[PDB]
Amino acid sequence: APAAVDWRARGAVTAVKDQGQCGSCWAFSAIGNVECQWFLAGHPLTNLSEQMLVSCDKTDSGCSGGLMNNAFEWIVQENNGAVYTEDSYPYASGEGISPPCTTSGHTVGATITGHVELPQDEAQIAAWLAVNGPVAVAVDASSWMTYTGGVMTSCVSEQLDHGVLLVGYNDSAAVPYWIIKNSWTTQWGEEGYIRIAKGSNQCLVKEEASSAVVG
Ligand SMILES: *[C@H](CC(=O)N1C(=O)C=C(OC)[C@@H]1Cc1ccc(-c2ccccc2)cc1)[C@H](CCc1ccccc1)NC(=O)[C@H](CC(C)C)NC(=O)[C@H](CC(C)C)NC(=O)[C@H](C(C)C)N(C)C
Repeated sequence: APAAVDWRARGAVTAVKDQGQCGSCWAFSAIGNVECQWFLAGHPLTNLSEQMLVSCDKTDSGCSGGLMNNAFEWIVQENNGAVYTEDSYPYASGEGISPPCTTSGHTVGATITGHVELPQDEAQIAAWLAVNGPVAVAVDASSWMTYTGGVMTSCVSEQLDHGVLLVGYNDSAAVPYWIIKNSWTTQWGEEGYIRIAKGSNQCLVKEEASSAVVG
């Protein structure tokens, strides 16, 4: 696989978002993956709805958390493969209450037929992403309140608890790194992003990586 990949540079990544006072990381990770996999299947880049998943997906638990894998399945199985647009189902859980599910008066912005779950291997994950696009991953983020920039290298880690999006990597660098999109606004980290060290399972980045498939 190439030396460096960065799907923002190829127009595949929408702007950084804000989950607010809601534990919906898993929804933003899932959606940001779709947003990008959609685009890379010949469609134009559209902002899609997290609020759809927080409110309507009952396999997960809205602002008290969930996993990306369940979010992909609910889209497919329960919601007929559809993902509404952010515009026709805007995000409304920033104050901390997820308001109730509404099943109509929206607009479908994208569609999926399923998802793959990548093996627990950084290099295979890297290889895949080089070709197929961004990858939703689980990580330990117990200690990211502190993160101001640079390439996180220490990240000792006891469990998975945050969802985010791999959008790239760079193996030339003295410290090789992943490029990860987060949903805590452009204030946090490097304009909303974080680099973590690639090749030592930093923050448990390999452990629960997956992605949607647009048919
Ligand atoms: C999103 C993650 C999140 O937003 N944050 C972090 O993980 C770290 C952050 O800031 C530094 C942000 C905000 C944050 C900060 C601090 C806490 C905290 C602090 C002290 C004690 C408790 C909590 C929480 C969040 C969400 C957060 C879910 C959440 C919301 C409120 C309270 C606790 C947890 N994370 C998830 O949705 C994850 C994402 C997966 C991809 C790993 N999912 C989970 O955490 C599981 C969701 C299930 C399906 C409910 N959790 C579990 O499985 C656990 C384990 C121990 C079995 N269950 C609930 C017991």
